[PDB]
Amino acid sequence: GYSRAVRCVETGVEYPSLSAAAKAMDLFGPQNIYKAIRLGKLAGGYHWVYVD
Repeated sequence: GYSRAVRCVETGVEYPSLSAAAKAMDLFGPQNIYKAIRLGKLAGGYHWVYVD
């Protein structure tokens, strides 16, 4: 199986899944990080991308 890892662009922190990133950011769920990645929008004031 596969869980795509994500990087917070401005901080450099990398999380093993959308869900781990969402939890670290106090967000409702992985959908909120997915939205930031797909739309190039901010979450927590930062940009987000996949790294694998």
